[PDB]
Amino acid sequence: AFGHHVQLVNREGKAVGFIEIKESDDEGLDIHISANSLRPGASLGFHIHEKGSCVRPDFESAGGHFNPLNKEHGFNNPMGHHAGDLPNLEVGADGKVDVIMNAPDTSLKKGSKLNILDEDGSAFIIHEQADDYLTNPSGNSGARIVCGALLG
Amino acid sequence: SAFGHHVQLVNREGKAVGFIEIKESDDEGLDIHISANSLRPGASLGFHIHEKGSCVRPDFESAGGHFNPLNKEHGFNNPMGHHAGDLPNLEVGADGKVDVIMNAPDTSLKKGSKLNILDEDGSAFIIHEQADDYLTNPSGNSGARIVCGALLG
Ligand SMILES: [Cu+2]
Ligand SMILES: [Cu+2]
Ligand SMILES: [Zn+2]
Ligand SMILES: [Zn+2]
Ligand SMILES: [Zn+2]
Ligand SMILES: [Zn+2]
Ligand SMILES: [Zn+2]
Repeated sequence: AFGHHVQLVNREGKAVGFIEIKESDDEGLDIHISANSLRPGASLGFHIHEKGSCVRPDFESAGGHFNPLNKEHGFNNPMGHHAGDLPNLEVGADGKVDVIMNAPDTSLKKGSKLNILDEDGSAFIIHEQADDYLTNPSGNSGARIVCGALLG
Repeated sequence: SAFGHHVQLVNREGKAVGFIEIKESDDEGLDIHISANSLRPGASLGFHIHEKGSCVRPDFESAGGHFNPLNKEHGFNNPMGHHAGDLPNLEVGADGKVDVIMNAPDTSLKKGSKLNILDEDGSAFIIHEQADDYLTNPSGNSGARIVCGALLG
């Protein structure tokens, strides 16, 4: 079943949706994201960062793409992808996105290195532009515009 | 994504009130992502896959009976149960919204399967006015059909 509810907040700390997580059949994790107040018809970058902490306005604070296996950024990068790299989100006419994505290289299991549940927590971030699955460290996805901290 | 087979949900008045999408579960059966609105805040609402992909307003009787390939009685708590199409109640927010993923372990999209909901007829997902008591034939005393979406084909 889905759980570990995470609330999503924008630059101004307004609630703009939520995330929940399922230990996947199969395998790794499934991420249910349901958001609003986003740039309509946009394609928007989206990653798991290494610090469960969401400080306005900019969310630097932190990280850090979740990168326990110390690779570079991007699906299409031969040296790359960060365990926390996820596909771009597609926004409805709406301004809303409501999907389940699989993060195959993540975990909640204790003693797991891919464990995104840990002392520090992890944070889910939606970026301002679309990700190019290639450029370090960011895929040129731009500013951090939405954040959600996972602890527990 | 791997969720697909998008199904638009409509109420008795013909208002668009969200959607369903479906995933072939590994494992097993299907996972149903339901994201609906304009429902009774804080209610538990009956929720079933019906046998025919037909959602004729306002009553939705054109969807025909709960999907029951194995010929059982209704209800998770009926020892003579349950229908393949029986799903847990939807638990609505103060929002009037439900946005959840539930497993339907006695379904399939495979042409070869007895449990196929993507059959010649198709199927309909139906939300009811009241809770399913998980016991009473033939629909758990769920009452009227209030939201319908058809999976054709
Ligand atoms: Cu990022
Ligand atoms: Cu029903
Ligand atoms: Zn990255
Ligand atoms: Zn039934
Ligand atoms: Zn959803
Ligand atoms: Zn069953
Ligand atoms: Zn049918």
